[PDB]
Amino acid sequence: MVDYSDCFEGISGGAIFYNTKNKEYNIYNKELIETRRSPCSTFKIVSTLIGLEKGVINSKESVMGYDGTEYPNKNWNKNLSLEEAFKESCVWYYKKLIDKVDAKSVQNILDDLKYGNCDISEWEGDLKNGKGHLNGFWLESSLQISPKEQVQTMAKIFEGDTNFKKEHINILRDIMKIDVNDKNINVYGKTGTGFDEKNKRVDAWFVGMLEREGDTYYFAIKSDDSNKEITGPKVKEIAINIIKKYYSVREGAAL
Amino acid sequence: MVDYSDCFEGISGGAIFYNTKNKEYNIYNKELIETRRSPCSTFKIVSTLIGLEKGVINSKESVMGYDGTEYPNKNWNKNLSLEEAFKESCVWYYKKLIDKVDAKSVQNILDDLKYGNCDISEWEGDLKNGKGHLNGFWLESSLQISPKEQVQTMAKIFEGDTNFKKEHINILRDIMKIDVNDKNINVYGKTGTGFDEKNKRVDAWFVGMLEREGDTYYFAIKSDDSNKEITGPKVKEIAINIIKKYYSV
Repeated sequence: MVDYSDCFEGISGGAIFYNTKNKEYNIYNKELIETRRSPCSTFKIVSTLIGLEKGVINSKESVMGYDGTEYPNKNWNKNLSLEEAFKESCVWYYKKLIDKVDAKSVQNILDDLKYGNCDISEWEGDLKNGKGHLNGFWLESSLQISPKEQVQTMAKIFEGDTNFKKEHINILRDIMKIDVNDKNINVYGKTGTGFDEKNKRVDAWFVGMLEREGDTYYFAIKSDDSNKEITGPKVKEIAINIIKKYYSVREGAAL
Repeated sequence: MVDYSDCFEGISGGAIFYNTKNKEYNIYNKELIETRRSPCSTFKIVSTLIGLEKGVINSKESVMGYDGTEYPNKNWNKNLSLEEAFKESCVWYYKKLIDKVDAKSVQNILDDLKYGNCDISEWEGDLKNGKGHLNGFWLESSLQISPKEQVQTMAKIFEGDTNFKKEHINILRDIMKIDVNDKNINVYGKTGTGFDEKNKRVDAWFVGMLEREGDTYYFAIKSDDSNKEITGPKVKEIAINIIKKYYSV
C-alpha cells in the first residue's frame, strides 16, 4: 500500500498505478480499487476500439451524422469528429456508434478484455431516468468494472496483447493525449462522470497511462464521494498531482 | 480493385488473383482478402508437402492405414490413397500424417513459408465441437491466414522459392488438378469448409492456381457468409465462374 491522501484533499477515493517493467502495483485504498462500478465515459476507450475494429469509424476525423438535437454542451451540437466526441464525452455520438455493432461482437470483445462483469444486458441503459437516447449499458447501467480491472484492460490493449490493430490503438493514443502544461510529462487518459443512485455516491474516474522515459504506468483514479460536485475532471487534477509528485521525470525536471 | 460481386450472387466474400509475371494483384473486397481466418482443409496443400518432405508419405498412392472407424462421410471409410484423401478432404488421413511430424518441424516450415500467424498451439484443434479426433490446429482453431497470404504462399511454392523438393511439388500439382471442361486452361485447387462459431460466419475457401496460354495466376476465393449452406464446394463453383468470365479470353 501507498499513501496518496495528500493529493485527494479529503475527497473520498482511491488510486492504482501498474508499472510494465517491474510488474508491480502502487495501490491506494485497496478495497475501493477492487470495487466494480459503472465505467461511465471511461468506456469510450473500448467503444472507440470496437467502432474501429467493426468499421463503424476509421479515423480521428470520423463522423456519425448529426440530427440537429440541441445539447447543453454546445460542442455536441454539430457533426463532430471522433477526436472531439472522445474529448467532449459526447454520448449521442458513442450511442449511435455502438448501436451499429451487433451485441455478440461487443460481448466477445468485453469477454476477451476481461472488462469487469461484461454485462451488456441493459443495452439502452436506464431509460427510467428520463434522459431518453442519452443512455447505454455503460452509463450507470448493467456494465461494471473495478479500477484494478480498468488498469489490467489498459495494459493488455496498450502493451499489444489484444487482437486490436496497432493502427487502431495508435488512433486511441492520439485522442487520449492530455496537455498538462509540461512537455516532459506524456499522459493519456479519459474522464468518467456518473452518480450511483443506489449508494448516493458519485462515480468520478480518470483512467489512462503515463509514459515516463522508457517506463509505462497504467493507472485508474476513482472517487465515490457523496459530494455531487466531484466529477471526472476533478479526479483528473488529483491524478496529475499524483503524477507530478510521485511519478515525475528525472531528466529535464523544472528548476 | 476489381469487382467479381456478380459471380458471388449476393454471397458475402472476396477474391484475389496474383500474376507472378507483372507482380500485380486483382483484388475483389480488399478488407476481406487481408483478413486472417482458419484455412480449414486448404491447409492440406501445405500438410501434403510436409508429409512428403518428412517421408510420412511418398506418392499419390501413399496410404496411412485405416482402423475401421465408421465416419459420417462414407468416402472416408477405407484405406484411401493421398490423391483420394486430398480430393475427399479426409481429415483422419491428414491428422494421422501430421501427428507423425514433430511440432518444431511444422513450426519451422510454416515460419519459413510465412503461413499467416503460424500458430499451431492448439494442435488437437477445437474439441469443444464434440468431434474428438476429427479436429486439428488448421480446422477453426489456432492457425489463421488471409486470402492474400494464401496466394503469396501458393506463389512461393509453385515458383520454386521454398525448401520443398520439386518432385514433391509435382505430386501436389497432380492431386490438385480439377476438370473445368476447357483444355485451353489448367485449374488446380483445394476447397475448405468451416464455421466460425464465435463470429457465426462460414470460412468457405477455394485456393489454387490457373495456367492459361503462358500466364499463371495464383488465387484465393473466400466467403464469410452467415449462411451455413455456403461451403468450400459452393465457393469452388463461384471461383470457376470467375475464371470463365474474367480469365479465359
